[PDB]
Amino acid sequence: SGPVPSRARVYTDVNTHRPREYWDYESHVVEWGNQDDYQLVRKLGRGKYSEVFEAINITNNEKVVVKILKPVKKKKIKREIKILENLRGGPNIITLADIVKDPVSRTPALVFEHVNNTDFKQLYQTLTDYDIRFYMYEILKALDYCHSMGIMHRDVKPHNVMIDHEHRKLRLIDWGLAEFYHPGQEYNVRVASRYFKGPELLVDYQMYDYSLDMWSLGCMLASMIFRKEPFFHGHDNYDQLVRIAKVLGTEDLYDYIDKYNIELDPRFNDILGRHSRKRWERFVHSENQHLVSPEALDFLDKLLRYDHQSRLTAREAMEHPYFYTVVKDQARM
Ligand SMILES: [Cl-]
Ligand SMILES: [Cl-]
Ligand SMILES: [Cl-]
Ligand SMILES: [Cl-]
Ligand SMILES: [Cl-]
Repeated sequence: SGPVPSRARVYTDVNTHRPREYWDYESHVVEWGNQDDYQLVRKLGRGKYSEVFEAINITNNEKVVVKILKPVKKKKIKREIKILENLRGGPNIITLADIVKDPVSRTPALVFEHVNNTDFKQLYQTLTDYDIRFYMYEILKALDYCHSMGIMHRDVKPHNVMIDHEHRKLRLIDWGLAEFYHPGQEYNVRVASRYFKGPELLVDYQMYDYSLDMWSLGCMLASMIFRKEPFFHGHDNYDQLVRIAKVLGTEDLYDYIDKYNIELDPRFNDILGRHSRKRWERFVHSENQHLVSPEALDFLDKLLRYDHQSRLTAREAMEHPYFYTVVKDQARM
């Protein structure tokens, strides 16, 4: 009668097999450190979500990064912390060193191990075809890892990918939107940035999973190899789905909607209208074609699917021909 249930193709029961305290962050008691152990050196970033600083740990004289958290509910604080601690040590994941509160203002702050202040977006139009493939693979390492640990990032975008290009290190950051995947659980669709929102969020389908991150990844890849940021440039929530439909076509969208018995606002159907699927070659021009290959296009085609269950898992993506030489070359890192 209502929306048909969905389940993740992989890593479905990971949290179920874990002990309760692994995923139950509300019951987790946060062990706070001392803010006095850290002194701020200089400001790095600034937004609606955080204030980021270069800082020093006076106890061992180590360079660290401090993120002053904007006042969100304690539940969101505990969730990010618990997730970061569970993922700590994982490949290409940011490393939470400590957690502190201001002695006076009580404002929480996250302390990470040092990374260089250069994200993917400032760089992902400057490097070669092999570098795109290389870093895309590094992102997949992180995505496959956190997914295998039962965690959805839900905010994949080049701004949340720090790259130390000098040492070819990559870190997936900003786990403030991340959440644990539990079979049958309905999640908030107000996650991720508009340009990177998957079709599931735009049609208000709540029983999504890890595959949400894969769509976001597809959008990132599309923008790079086509030199178009963002690739899907919706001016509002409705328009975002329109921009996607103008590329993937309306046929697969309506099939997807019917498949899960999704109910759209009646006016949304007329807005979407009818559009034919566009071939990926149509976005290729002489100023980006050096980043384009048949492997790339097929890989992208296998990420950007309306049906979240049809999208490649992180692991399947990692062994796609697109990364063939990268994998071979990495085998002698
Ligand atoms: Cl929970
Ligand atoms: Cl971004
Ligand atoms: Cl949620
Ligand atoms: Cl567009
Ligand atoms: Cl996955």
